[PDB]
Amino acid sequence: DRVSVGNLRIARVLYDFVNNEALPGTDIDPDSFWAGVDKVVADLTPQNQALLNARDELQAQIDKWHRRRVIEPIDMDAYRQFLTEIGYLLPEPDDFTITTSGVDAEITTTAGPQLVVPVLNARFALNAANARWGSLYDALYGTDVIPETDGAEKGPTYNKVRGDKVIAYARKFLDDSVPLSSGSFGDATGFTVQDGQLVVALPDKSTGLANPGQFAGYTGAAESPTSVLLINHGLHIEILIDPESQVGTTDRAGVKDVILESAITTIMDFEDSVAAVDAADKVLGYRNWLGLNKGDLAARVLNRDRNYTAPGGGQFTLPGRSLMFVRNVGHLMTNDAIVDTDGSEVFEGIMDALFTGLIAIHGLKASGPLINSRTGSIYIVKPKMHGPAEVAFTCELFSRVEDVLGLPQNTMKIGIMDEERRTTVNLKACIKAAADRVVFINTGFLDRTGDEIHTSMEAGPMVRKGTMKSQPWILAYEDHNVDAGLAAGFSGRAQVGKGMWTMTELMADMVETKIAQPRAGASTAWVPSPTAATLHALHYHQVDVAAVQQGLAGKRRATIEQLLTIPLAKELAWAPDEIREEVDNNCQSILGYVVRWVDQGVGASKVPDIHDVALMEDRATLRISSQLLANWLRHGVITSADVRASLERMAPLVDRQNAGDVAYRPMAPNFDDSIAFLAAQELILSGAQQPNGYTEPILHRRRREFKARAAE
Ligand SMILES: O=C(O)/C(O)=C/C(=O)c1cccc(O)c1Br
Ligand SMILES: [Mg+2]
Ligand SMILES: [Mg+2]
Ligand SMILES: [Mg+2]
Ligand SMILES: [Mg+2]
Repeated sequence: DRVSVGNLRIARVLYDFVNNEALPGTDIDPDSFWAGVDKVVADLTPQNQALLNARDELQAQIDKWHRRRVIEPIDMDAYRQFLTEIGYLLPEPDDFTITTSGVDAEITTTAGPQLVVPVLNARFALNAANARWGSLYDALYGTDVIPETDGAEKGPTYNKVRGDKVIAYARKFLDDSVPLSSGSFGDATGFTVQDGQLVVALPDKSTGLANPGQFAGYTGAAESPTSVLLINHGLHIEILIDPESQVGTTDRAGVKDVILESAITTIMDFEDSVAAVDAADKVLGYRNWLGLNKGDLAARVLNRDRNYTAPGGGQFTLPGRSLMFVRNVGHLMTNDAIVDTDGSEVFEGIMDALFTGLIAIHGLKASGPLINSRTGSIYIVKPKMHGPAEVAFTCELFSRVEDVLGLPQNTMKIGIMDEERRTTVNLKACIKAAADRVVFINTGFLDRTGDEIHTSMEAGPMVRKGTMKSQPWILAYEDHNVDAGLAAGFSGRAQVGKGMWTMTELMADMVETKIAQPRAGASTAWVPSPTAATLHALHYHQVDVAAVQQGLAGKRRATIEQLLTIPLAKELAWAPDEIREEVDNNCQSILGYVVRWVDQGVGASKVPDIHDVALMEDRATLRISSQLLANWLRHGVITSADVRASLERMAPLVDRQNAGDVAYRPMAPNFDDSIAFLAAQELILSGAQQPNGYTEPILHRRRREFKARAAE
């Protein structure tokens, strides 16, 4: 079952995959590759373990500090000086500008949605890569952005009252984004190109654009184009003109659809949205990443570039696919896909850098044309780092991998998640540690909330999970991230990103509220579906992010004291029914997510909460819920009987929600026989003892336990 290379014992399925699938076409010699793996693992594992031990030592000191605190209001001056003494809060370096070069325009310049998808799901990954262009009509008709009120309800058949509202919404979008010199797109009867500029026919007169430079191109004949291509805030809009179509036949100008450039970049996720606990799982993911980079992943295939005629009459093309990042796992976990001679598992983050890096070489070379970075970069998101020494380690790991792969130094770029408190409070130093590799920072606010709870676990009971979004610490955290990014010269060089919209069915709400993120100067933010990407694209047409960033330059809007404000609840805060609701809600969301993780290896699941809101769950939202209940149990807000009773009460409700689903095995009534139930319980009752409250140690162990049982 294993292959010996030096000190390593490689699972045969991984050895075969790399030799037969990943290496051919890279001109890397297999024996040299595997010797490189052995040397990188041997050389870098000590520092990897040392960093993990440092996390544990720091947390132990903070725990003890809070237990020895007498004064009720935390003396913030004493707290801050303590974090400085133990090396948690480090000195801020002098101002600098990042030097990362060779980065694609989608990252340096284009503000727009960033889509995250589990790499183990080939169909979702394909749809994500293809989500660079998406139908606004479909996004509006298929979601609640257009209310299902007055005869506008969806049904088995196309509803023209609803379709007309879709059309009107899109016409107002055009008026607001590419305004006519006079009149409205709602009254357009036709489009032509005359002397290289767009002419819109109105019933009374004709008109051009208020800014004719927004006219980017067209398809078909200039006198009766089959489509018109507009650009606004660097994002493209395509009006499809087809009077013979069913929609276009009813349209006053024969418009069939409005196509939005949507998911500019996509993150193919190996981390919190997938369940991969052994070599077999990792190979499934690596193979999908390989198919994406070679261009031949198919279930349904990857799109080619798009051909246009320039306003002046020449030819040009536009990228048809989303520019792909890969999210590697972070520094914590090992995986038995490789073990050493003594049987120790190899760090999974090290493996991901080698193998996803190797596979990404295919995306730098011809498919027809090369799939991904035309400028020669490989884009890796590195999650869950704690402070600048951990960022420096990632950079050293990437350097060593580049040597093994024979790639130019600094080929492998890094998207830094700002999703751990020791990174937040040292963010300037963290960016500087990666100043020649960094291509984004992003506030992973869900992980950051989990780390907020775990770090101050001993200080007292935290506010309810739903209250966290309005706490001083998180508002400071979001502003601080933008400030540090802009201060490091990110405008025009690297993305400043914000976090995930999880309410998959509440697209009217997303359109209403997620505009806050580009208004806050973020040049990208996360969505979980191609449809959400198309709708979030609307916000970048309304908000001039480049303008917003220029206005924000130089501002210092968060103090260290605000960043360090612990989200403690006030005494007497909750009635029994409020406590009960928090416990039930958290138990339901935990059980709903964990049961499909452990029994079916699904790392991202839509789970209705106690208010029947469909939430896209992954490990970070699980980290919050389990840590909050662990915190409430730790400080006596709830008893161990309360937790067990809530889990038992919500488990059959999860069983019912899954009912069919044929691979689903119920948790109730024999709770002590359900590995999934016991994993959910363990995440709560052992939550305080998990490193930084991470969920992977328990999830991976319980999933492997489930697989072992299904094997015998
Ligand atoms: O805020 C973080 O810590 C972060 O990393 C976000 C996620 O990973 C996430 C959360 C929910 C659904 C989903 O698809 C994803 Br990708
Ligand atoms: Mg302890
Ligand atoms: Mg995260
Ligand atoms: Mg509260
Ligand atoms: Mg504008």
